[PDB]
Amino acid sequence: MRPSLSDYQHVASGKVRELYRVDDEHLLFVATDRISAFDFVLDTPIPDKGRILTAMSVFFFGLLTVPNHLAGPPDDPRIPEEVLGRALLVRRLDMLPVECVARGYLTGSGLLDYQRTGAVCGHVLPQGLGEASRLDPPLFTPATKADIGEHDMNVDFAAVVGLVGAVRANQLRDETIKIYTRAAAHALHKGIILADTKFEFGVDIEGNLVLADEVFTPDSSRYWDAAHYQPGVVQDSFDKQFVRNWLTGPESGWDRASDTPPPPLPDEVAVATRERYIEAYERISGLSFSDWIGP
Ligand SMILES: CCOC(=O)Cn1cc(-c2ncnc(N)c2C#N)cn1
Repeated sequence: MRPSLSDYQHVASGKVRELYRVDDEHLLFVATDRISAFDFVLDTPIPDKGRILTAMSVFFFGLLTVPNHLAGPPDDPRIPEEVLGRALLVRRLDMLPVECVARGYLTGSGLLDYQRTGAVCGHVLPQGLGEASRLDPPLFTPATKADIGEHDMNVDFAAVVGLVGAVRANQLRDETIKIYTRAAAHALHKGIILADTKFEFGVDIEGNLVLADEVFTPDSSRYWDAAHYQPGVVQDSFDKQFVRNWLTGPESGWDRASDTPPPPLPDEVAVATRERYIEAYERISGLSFSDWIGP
């Protein structure tokens, strides 16, 4: 018999994920079906999104050879029935206060920083780059979390040194770029560009660096369709473009420049979005989502 979620102490909530204490050395890392668009958590959940993203993360943890925080299988008996398939048993780490971002392509705040200054996180880039330009080598573009309201703040390597130590900063940079490169090549071979990605790391009792949080989900990474990659214009979000298009289209009745909370999504947009997540997962993993565990 699996424990109830109510048997565990809630210790943290994010926009779409939750964290629970299991015991002194383990946590329960829970994905919900919530989806964020335009910095709003939307009213409408995407069915099975939590399970699909958990499956994705587990696949990539298995693909990478680096130590990670997984502490049991996806069907570990410590996982409650209610969150089966969308929750992982993980080792408690001392988390390092750095958002470890790799960018293989120039978009979002990386592009904006470049357009304003010619540089991103201390990297002075070639002239003539633009939206969705390929970066080679990939850039380490670290960030720090800001207040409840603001977006993460881009920082340079010196800031990372000041946060975690000189040798540790080098390690974060090198590991971030190495594992991004591996995952990006894998995905591209399957027809998906991972344009960028965000990692969090922690340290275990021995001082070892351990990859944590979630890895290479479409929430932590920009997924693009490689078959439609066209430098110079904004690439469609593989998973979220239907949501984006509807919210900013003629049917929603919502003005994005209002910063008022957006309206609920049509059921068929939510179902279509679920299908995009499943397609991304199956293409990348070579596995069938119908085989992924659930309640
Ligand atoms: C609610 C969603 O936000 C987070 O979970 C971010 N976060 C992660 C930790 C963490 N803390 C100790 N050990 C870990 N293995 C982890 C992980 N993953 C804390 N906040």
